[PDB]
Amino acid sequence: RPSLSPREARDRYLAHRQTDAADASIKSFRYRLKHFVEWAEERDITAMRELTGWKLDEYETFRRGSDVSPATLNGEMQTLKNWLEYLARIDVVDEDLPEKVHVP
Repeated sequence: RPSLSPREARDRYLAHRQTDAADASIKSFRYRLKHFVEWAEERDITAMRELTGWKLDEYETFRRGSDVSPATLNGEMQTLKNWLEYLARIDVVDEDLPEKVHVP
């Protein structure tokens, strides 16, 4: 039923974690997800529920094509994974989506 755009979902998640995470962790989450929000918006993804295993794989490959180190990429995908778990809990995305996130 509920629907959130990438930006809305990103802001919601950061506020949600703004209770059990240090300021630096929130910033890290913000920096990591910033790449996803811009990518999703440019790819015309207007609602997080629109995400699929294919789109997630496209994103992973896109990031793998950047100048980021494997260690940095892993932490980025892990945050992406935790983000989707949160959204799945609040009915914003399909319950079987977070599992489709590949964390190298």
